[PDB]
Formats: sequence, C-alpha cells, structure tokens
Amino acid sequence: SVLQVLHIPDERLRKVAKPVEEVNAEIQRIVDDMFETMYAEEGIGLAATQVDIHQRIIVIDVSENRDERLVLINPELLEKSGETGIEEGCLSIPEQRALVPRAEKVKIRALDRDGKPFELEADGLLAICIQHEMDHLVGKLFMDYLSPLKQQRIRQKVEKLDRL
Ligand SMILES: CC(C)C[C@@H](C(=O)N[C@H](C(=O)N(C)C)C(C)(C)C)[C@H](O)C(=O)NO
Ligand code: NI
Repeated sequence: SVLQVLHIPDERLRKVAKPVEEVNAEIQRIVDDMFETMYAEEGIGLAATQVDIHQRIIVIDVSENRDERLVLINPELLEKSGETGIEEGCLSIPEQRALVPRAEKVKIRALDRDGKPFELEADGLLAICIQHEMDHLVGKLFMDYLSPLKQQRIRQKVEKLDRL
C-alpha cells in the first residue's frame, strides 16, 4: 500500500483537501496506506494531498523505529507562537532543501484514526512537521515561501530531472 507520491510540477499538488465527512473503514485504509507510503522512504510526515487523496488527512511518525503513529484528520490550528526555520526537504519536491519560516509552537484540534477528537500542543520538529503537512492540505508547498527567482530555479532543476 505504497501509494504513488506526487512530484512537482504536478497540478494536483495545488488542490485543496475537503473535510473528512466521517472516519469510517475506508478513511482508515487511506490512513494505513499513508503510513506505509511514508515508511517506504525517508520522511516523518505525509498529507493526503501528496498521494492524490484530497481529504484533510495527515499521518506523522517521527520515531526512529517507525512505531509511533500519529494521525491528524480535519486538523484545526488553535494557537501558535514564536518563529523558527529549518532546511526542509519535501517528498513532493525532488532533491531541494530550503529554510522556510514557521511558528515554533502550535496547538491543534483533530480527529484520530478512530474518529475521536483530541488536542495536541507541539514544538520543535513536530510543530514544523504539522504546519508543513497542513500547508499541503491547502495546496501549499514550502517553495511558496521563497522568492520568485528561487522558485523558478527549483522549477528549472526539476524539468531537467523529470525529463531524464
Ligand atoms: C520537512 C518535514 C517536516 C516533512 C518532510 C520530511 O520529513 N523531510 C525530511 C526533513 O526535511 N527533515 C527536517 C526531517 C527529510 C528530507 C530529511 C526526509 C516530509 O518528507 C514531507 O514532505 N511531508 O509532506
Ligand atoms: Ni512535504
């Protein structure tokens, strides 16, 4: 259940995810496929948008052993504070890294894999991860934070690679 991960310039990466209607068996099977897809490569997070599923679903696992499954369905940002920035790589942006500004601390409301509501306060990489994947669900990639010139450099470099 390693799903095809979309790579730029793909237009489908800029689509906005719908709210999940009900967390039923079908949603959980998407969730479970997202984990396996995420686990097949380096990475700590994945938004449904990235596998062409346009529903507000995010999976995260930051553990070394890949045994700490976090599920965010219909996430809502409640609060944020501070600023930070790391060189983010994105599965959907082949072989590019770039620093992007983020809140340092976030608080979010979401539904878990059972459809049960919860709240989560995050900082460090987890805060960054969460915002990065929530960006994906509104068709926003980390490159959008960069200058038009740098954005065009990334786009040139990929038209070179996807060609070969
Ligand atoms: C930037 C990360 C919060 C999310 C991405 C991610 O894990 N990349 C790594 C990363 O840059 N660090 C800082 C861990 C990676 C490039 C090292 C795999 C993820 O692969 C994605 O694109 N999810 O939509
Ligand atoms: Ni990404």
